[PDB]
Amino acid sequence: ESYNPEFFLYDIFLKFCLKYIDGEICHDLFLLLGKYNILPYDTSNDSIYACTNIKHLDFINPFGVAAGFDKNGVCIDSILKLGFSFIEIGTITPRGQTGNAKPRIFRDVESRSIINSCGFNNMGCDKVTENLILFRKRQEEDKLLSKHIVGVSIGKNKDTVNIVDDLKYCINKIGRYADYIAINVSSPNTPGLRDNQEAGKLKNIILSVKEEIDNLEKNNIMNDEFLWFNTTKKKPLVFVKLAPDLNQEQKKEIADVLLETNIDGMIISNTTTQINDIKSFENKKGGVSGAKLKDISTKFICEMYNYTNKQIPIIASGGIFSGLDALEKIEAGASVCQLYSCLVFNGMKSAVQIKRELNHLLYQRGYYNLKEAIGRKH
Ligand SMILES: Cc1cc2nc3c(=O)[nH]c(=O)nc-3n(C[C@H](O)[C@H](O)[C@H](O)COP(=O)(O)O)c2cc1C
Ligand SMILES: Cc1c(C2(c3ccc(C(F)(F)F)nc3)CC2)c[nH]c1C(=O)N[C@H](C)c1nc[nH]n1
Ligand SMILES: O=C(O)c1cc(=O)[nH]c(=O)[nH]1
Ligand SMILES: [Mg+2]
Repeated sequence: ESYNPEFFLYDIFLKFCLKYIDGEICHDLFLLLGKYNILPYDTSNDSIYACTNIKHLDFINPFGVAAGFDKNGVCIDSILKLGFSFIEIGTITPRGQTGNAKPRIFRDVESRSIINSCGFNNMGCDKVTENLILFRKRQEEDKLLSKHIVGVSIGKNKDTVNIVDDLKYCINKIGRYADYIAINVSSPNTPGLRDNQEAGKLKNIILSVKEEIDNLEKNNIMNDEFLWFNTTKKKPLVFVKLAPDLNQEQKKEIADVLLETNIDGMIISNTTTQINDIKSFENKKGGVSGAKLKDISTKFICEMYNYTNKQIPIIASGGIFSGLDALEKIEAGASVCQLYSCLVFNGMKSAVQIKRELNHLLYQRGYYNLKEAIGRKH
């Protein structure tokens, strides 16, 4: 009973938390339950007809946890065991950062929306790398986790002048333990970060990251210890996470760069600064997540799927709460889905519930498997 993510008490506690308890306190308590391995867990074998892949990344189901949920990689095992196929830890920076001043996170239950001005609070690449190493050693001994995927989102310290120096630092420390690297050029809460989405700068960033990963492989290929201590046993793939607050010319220029640099995937999208209809967020700063971002980010998937001529796989992030939401992202062009706000508002049952809803929908719509639906809207 207690172990079951749908155990009736979780929804009762969650409704109480969302009404009376500060958002960051709720999150810290979630993390503490995860640290002491007392979160519920999903005991289901996932349907093989809902598996999916990006390149050699073989996802056991299409639902992962988005970056920012476990910034320091302290809760990996327990979050995955809720029923998710992967998690993106981070965003990490070379040096630790406490972030912007609190309160900096606010929820609106009515609209299932969040606004945050966190500012890349994390313990720093060195410490997070130790946390990921601990997970990778537990995984090596637990066959229950051997196929789960862990990506690492990397960014810059607030005061760093050249973003690439920070990106290279992170690759050389944590890259060997990552199944993929996500380049974060889209947070709205680090001044100047989003300027790096300009095509010229983005191109140099992508080529520099790819070159640093390639040098990691070259210089350690005949080491006694195998270099890739991750799930794939291969060098990490490289993804870029994009902001939805771009004009059509910027989107097109970005897509051209993604085609020329052979990026492995794009994460569409980060939070938006263009929603101001949420009364309770008036005179609050930061990016908005959740239901009000669904349509914006789904339209953005369709745009980039077409601008890249379907050659760049897509990871969907933005207002996914239901199996219908997930199928809309997939038919729009996405190969896999990331959740954040769904976890906040639906709680422990999030993965069990959305996986069941998507499966039934694949049945109803007549698909043989999930891959058949990718980009079918087009
Ligand atoms: C409190 C909070 C912190 C986040 N931190 C990060 C982060 O560090 N890196 C990142 O790439 N995205 C971060 N995000 C964005 C999420 O990963 C996700 O893209 C966004 O919330 C949209 O998905 P959703 O509508 O399902 O919440 C954060 C979001 C929230 C709400
Ligand atoms: C509500 C919630 C949760 C859940 C939770 C938390 C606590 C408990 C309980 F055991 F205490 F009852 N149950 C569920 C749904 C699983 C995790 N995080 C949050 C949350 O608000 N996070 C905000 C947006 C945040 N703050 C920093 N980064 N993000
Ligand atoms: O740490 C943050 O403030 C943050 C980063 C990010 O990429 N997205 C976001 O909404 N917040
Ligand atoms: Mg460090």
